[PDB]
Amino acid sequence: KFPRVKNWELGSITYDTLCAQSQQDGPCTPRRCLGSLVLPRKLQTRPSPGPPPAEQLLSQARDFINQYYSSIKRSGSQAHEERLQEVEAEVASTGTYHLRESELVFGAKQAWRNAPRCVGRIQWGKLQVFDARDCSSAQEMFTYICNHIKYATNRGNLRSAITVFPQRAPGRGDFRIWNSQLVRYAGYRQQDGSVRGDPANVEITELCIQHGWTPGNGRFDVLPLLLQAPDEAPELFVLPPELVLEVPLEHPTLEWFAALGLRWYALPAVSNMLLEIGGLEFSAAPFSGWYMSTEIGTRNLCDPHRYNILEDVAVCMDLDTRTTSSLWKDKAAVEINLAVLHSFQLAKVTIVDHHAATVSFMKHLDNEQKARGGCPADWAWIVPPISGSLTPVFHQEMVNYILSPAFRYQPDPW
Amino acid sequence: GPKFPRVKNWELGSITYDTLCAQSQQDGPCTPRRCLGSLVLPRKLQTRPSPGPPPAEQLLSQARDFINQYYSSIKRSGSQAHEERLQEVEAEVASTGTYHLRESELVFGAKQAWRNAPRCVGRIQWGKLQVFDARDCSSAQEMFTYICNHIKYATNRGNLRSAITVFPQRAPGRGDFRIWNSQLVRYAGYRQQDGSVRGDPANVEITELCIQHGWTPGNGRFDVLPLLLQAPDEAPELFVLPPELVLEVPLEHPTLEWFAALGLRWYALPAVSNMLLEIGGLEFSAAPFSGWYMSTEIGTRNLCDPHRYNILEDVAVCMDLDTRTTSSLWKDKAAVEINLAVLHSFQLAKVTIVDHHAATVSFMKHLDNEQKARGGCPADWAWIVPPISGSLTPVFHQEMVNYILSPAFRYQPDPW
Ligand code: HEM
Ligand code: HEM
Ligand SMILES: C[C@H](O)[C@H](O)[C@H]1CNc2nc(N)[nH]c(=O)c2N1
Ligand SMILES: C[C@H](O)[C@H](O)[C@H]1CNc2nc(N)[nH]c(=O)c2N1
Ligand SMILES: N=C(NCCC[C@H](N)C(=O)O)N[N+](=O)[O-]
Ligand SMILES: N=C(NCCC[C@H](N)C(=O)O)N[N+](=O)[O-]
Ligand SMILES: [Zn+2]
Repeated sequence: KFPRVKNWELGSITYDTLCAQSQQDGPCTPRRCLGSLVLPRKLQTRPSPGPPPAEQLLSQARDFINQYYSSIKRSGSQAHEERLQEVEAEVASTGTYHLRESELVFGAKQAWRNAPRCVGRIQWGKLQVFDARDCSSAQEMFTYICNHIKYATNRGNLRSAITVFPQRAPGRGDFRIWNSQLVRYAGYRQQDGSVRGDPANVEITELCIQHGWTPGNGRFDVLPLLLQAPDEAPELFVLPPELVLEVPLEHPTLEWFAALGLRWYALPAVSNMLLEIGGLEFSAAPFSGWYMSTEIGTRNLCDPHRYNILEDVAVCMDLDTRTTSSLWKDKAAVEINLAVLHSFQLAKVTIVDHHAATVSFMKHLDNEQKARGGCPADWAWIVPPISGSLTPVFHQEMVNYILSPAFRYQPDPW
Repeated sequence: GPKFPRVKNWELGSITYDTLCAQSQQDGPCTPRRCLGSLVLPRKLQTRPSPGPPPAEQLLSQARDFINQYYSSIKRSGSQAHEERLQEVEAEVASTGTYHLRESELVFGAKQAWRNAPRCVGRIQWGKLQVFDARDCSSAQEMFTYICNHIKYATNRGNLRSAITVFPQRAPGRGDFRIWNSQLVRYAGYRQQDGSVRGDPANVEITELCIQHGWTPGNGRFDVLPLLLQAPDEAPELFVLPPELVLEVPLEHPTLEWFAALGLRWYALPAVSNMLLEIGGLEFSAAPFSGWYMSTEIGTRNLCDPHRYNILEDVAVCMDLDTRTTSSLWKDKAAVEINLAVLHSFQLAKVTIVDHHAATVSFMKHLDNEQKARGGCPADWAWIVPPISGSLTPVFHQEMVNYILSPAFRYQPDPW
């Protein structure tokens, strides 16, 4: 029942008892493991055909509230009971309820803390929670989003933050941010079928053009936002260039790298995920912290289905691109990651390398082992895309399981 | 649509459905509640020493299943021969309590087992395996002769050939044939006074177990351990490998002259010798196998793991890198060069080796082949993706479904 978890570098061992609190099922079954799959369809968050059994929501809600009060140690107090009564009251009459700002702040933090795929969870306690449930239009989301970006960026000294927009309402549309991240480079499919820019953003780039945006023709054209208000066609808003901080990329000892004119934005801000707290679902809650160098240098720039600049660089490095055994890929990958780290540090913008980052995650596991008796972690996502066993987490066994509050994936609006 | 795991490759955007997992008749460690897919040894395949023969009934189902597998592999499923072999196996379990495999059935099962290994990335070669039957073997001395012939044939003076040597299956009331060593060729780990370890820290226990058994220990970092071979109900005996049989490769770098000076070296033949080979229910406690190395096994795990040779620092210093700050990627840089050194050295020494790129590319080919032949392929992602340049290989972008198929290679408790 309670997993025996071992680290193979320190022979240490623990017993994950935190998974007992998991009330949602993953994709694995005793017959076959599907832990390496990216998406579900089973862990997904289907829209609202109607009101969910008052008993269900009520239960998720009762549990969350209990969490919040244990949180502030006032468990069993009067306020705790009066708060439960409240929630049961609202639900019984309207089929739903709402959260107090202090609970939202607690929930958002627990959601990050429970994020099995996040390696930066050691920062979970420090989170700036902008409340935007007081939003009635897309015009407004744009402003809120602009405030978040402005604050989170802080001229390079990045600060973690999340902005929570109106929870989903049964029998009503959903506030939604169509973009996958608040900031992403457009992908233009040029005749040859090939792509100019970011292949990952071909679709969202299309949709934008389809709603009026007049595209550009560059490799790094910052995409406009397509904010959607309940049951209304999305609206298009361009992001103020002064607002979008970017880091030109150059290399420490290789003068030519800069020539490549590669660049990347400073704010990683996933914006299409769903935040679920006490049964409530927040369809639009963008969050941001700061990049870990490999996300840009390894996946974004070297993925074959991304900017795939791996060969262009090896050529310049005068490498033997003829055979695999020359390790021209491994050699060029490390320089590109070095270049990202170097450039961000030079532009005085927050960034964390994969070594330092996984070290902090180890500490986090420790801190969490003591605090809750375990930590849900997705091994395949926690181990960096390069130098895996070269980091401490590669050698750490992990247990994956779903806990709430939680960030979950959700279907595309279109 | 389909009632089977939907699998996607995010690089090419292609989709496949795995129907082969429905053929697994043995649960793993996961549950809808939590996934334990990153655990190295969850108690599942594990075969705690059963006092006697499997439950008369249970052993029948397993056995009847393997036979079905054999006849279908030869396209004679449902034939007179197939049905008779079935009647035969049953009768033998009904009278003796166990049963034996015809030669061709053993070769078949062995290959299946490899073919089914979820953690092996070189399975594209599963059909090409030399199976030395050695079920006649009756002594620890005899065990030593077979093993030597294996290394002789498998090493083949540089041009390695995949092979496996199968010894007598577990018998009721009779001890097992066990090879105490983890691999046929291993370097000694000497426990020091100051607490450290000279050689390979992994092999410390087996090194101390050979000494207890009269081995006269040396004192270098790369000392080839002796073999602790054990026959049924006897205590193990010791045997030393003739240096001429154990091919070894000195490591040097293609452009860094000093690397050669480090005096680093590795043996060419990898041979897991402690795994259990299970076929049709029959358990072969000793059945060493070998193929050939993949660059990263040596250049990343053995040489750079903190709990192994841990040479990352020494090499980084020699390259004049900033080891006092992770953001310099001094670890990534040195690792790349150490791996390039293992590759270079083997090539230079006409010894078979495969790098992680070619290896994983060929595995993708293997997945496509199996998709067509069996409707899928059991794979352990954490083990398939190389320890360096992970997302730079095609396997990183390929989702995988892990499950247990038999024949199989299962981990087993140390004999001691
Ligand atoms: C403090 C800086 C942070 C760092 C360094 C960090 C780093 C990471 C990295 C490396 C990933 C994998 C991303 C990928 O490969 O696509 C990840 C995933 C994730 N992080 Fe964090 N994170 C940070 C802050 C945050 C914050 C502020 C939140 C929310 C409050 C958050 C929520 C998540 C979630 C939900 C995922 C998975 C998203 C997905 O499945 O696409 N992270 N994080
Ligand atoms: C000829 C080329 C071969 C290559 C390049 C190859 C490579 C590999 C690699 C990289 C691993 C993981 C090593 C580790 O992480 O410690 C592995 C594991 C394994 N291979 Fe292969 N393999 C080959 C041949 C064989 C043969 C001939 C057999 C058996 C007949 C086999 C059976 C297995 C099994 C059982 C495992 C898992 C062992 C464990 O759990 O530690 N392999 N192979
Ligand atoms: C197929 C496989 O699950 C997929 O490529 C995963 C692997 N590990 C990952 N790890 C992180 N951090 N991010 C990812 O997107 C992935 N992709
Ligand atoms: C803890 C974790 O499961 C462990 O370090 C695994 C990860 N992937 C691996 N992959 C291979 N090929 N070999 C290994 O020994 C491991 N070790
Ligand atoms: N670091 C974070 N990353 C979110 C995903 C970003 C994506 N890998 C990419 O654009 O490369 N989260 N965060 O810090 O909030
Ligand atoms: N390549 C193989 N490796 C088996 C494990 C070897 C181990 N990692 C090591 O010695 O580094 N098997 N094989 O090819 O038969
Ligand atoms: Zn699993």
